[PDB]
Amino acid sequence: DIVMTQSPDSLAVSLGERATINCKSSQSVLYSSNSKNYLAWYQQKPGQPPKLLIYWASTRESGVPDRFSGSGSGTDFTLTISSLQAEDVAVYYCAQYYSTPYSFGQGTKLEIKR
Amino acid sequence: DIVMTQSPDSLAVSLGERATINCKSSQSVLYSSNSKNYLAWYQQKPGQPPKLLIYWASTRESGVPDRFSGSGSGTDFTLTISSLQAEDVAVYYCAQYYSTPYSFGQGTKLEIKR
Ligand SMILES: [Zn+2]
Ligand SMILES: [Zn+2]
Repeated sequence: DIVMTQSPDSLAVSLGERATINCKSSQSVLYSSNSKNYLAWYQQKPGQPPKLLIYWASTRESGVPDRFSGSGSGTDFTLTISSLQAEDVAVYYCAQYYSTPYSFGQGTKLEIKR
Repeated sequence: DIVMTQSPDSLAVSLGERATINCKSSQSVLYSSNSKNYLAWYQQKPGQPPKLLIYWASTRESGVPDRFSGSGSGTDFTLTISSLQAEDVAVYYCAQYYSTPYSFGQGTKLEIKR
């Protein structure tokens, strides 16, 4: 399976600050036939299942705020939250749906200082 | 990682018929401390990313119709669609979020005869 490695494991920050998290895939998820990145980000709030946040590396899922921005390509991706809000506190996972079994990184937990 | 094995690989059916698909995990996803099954089902329509359908083995995600029913426990789960509708045609994946890396089965493609 393709291995997804994220960093940092956990990120502490205060409300309103910018947050950036990285993700690297053991092999490229950029398909040479259509130039699309089969890379998604899922948001997992405490005690909840992972919910789709972003896909195609940079496309936002219905209902996701503009403050969330996915970028990167090939094997290196990044999720950026320009100004972290209270409702954004959760563990974020990058995942590849390039080839089965689709796989997840081990996540980055975003907390608010304390 | 926990291995998720689904069956059948593909299921053909006509509009309105009942559809049942199975999923087995290589190890139990029933947590003995709270008796919850960290098992979810994701729906992947053609050309789209996997979207949350059911979690906690039987709880429906916001917006999911009553015709979808998740059941099972431990290592054996089942997704049942009482009367398949046109919009339900897609590949369904079971996934465990019991322990990282969260993993997906290789899916079951539901098609409408032809
Ligand atoms: Zn592997
Ligand atoms: Zn394994």
